Amino acid sequence: KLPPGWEKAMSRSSGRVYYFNHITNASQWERPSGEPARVRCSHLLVKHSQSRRPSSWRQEKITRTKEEALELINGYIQKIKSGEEDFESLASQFSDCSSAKARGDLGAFSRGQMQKPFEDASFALRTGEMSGPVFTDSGIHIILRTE
Ligand SMILES: *CCC(=O)c1cccs1
Repeated sequence: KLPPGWEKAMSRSSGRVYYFNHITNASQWERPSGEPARVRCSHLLVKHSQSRRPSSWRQEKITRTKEEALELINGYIQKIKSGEEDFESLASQFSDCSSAKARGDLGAFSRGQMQKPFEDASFALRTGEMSGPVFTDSGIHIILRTE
């Protein structure tokens, strides 16, 4: 019954069922709804000391740990989900990628162009949906499918 990658799960704190996508790392209380040759996505990348290139326009030498990058990703996701902050706003200010200057937009792409975990999460998102933390050799991403 569930669309690609989704599974039912049990919430530790409340006991209420929720849904988790192991391809995108998304999670939500609501039952999910539901492939194209191309999708369009934006992202916010947080790099760490084990990133393929630990440098960015924000910081010449990125020194934070993988665990610290994941905490930062978690906090941005919280603020996007509560509406305190827009995704485009946080990507512009804090993404460790040159795509930050374009509010995180990467344009359209097909399968066979992106790093595999990014590509998989991108094509498993529905239009308008956001990923959880997505791990690649560049760092940790939040992905927003826009088309
Ligand atoms: C900053 C460059 C980067 O990590 C990516 C480019 C396209 C998808 S990830």
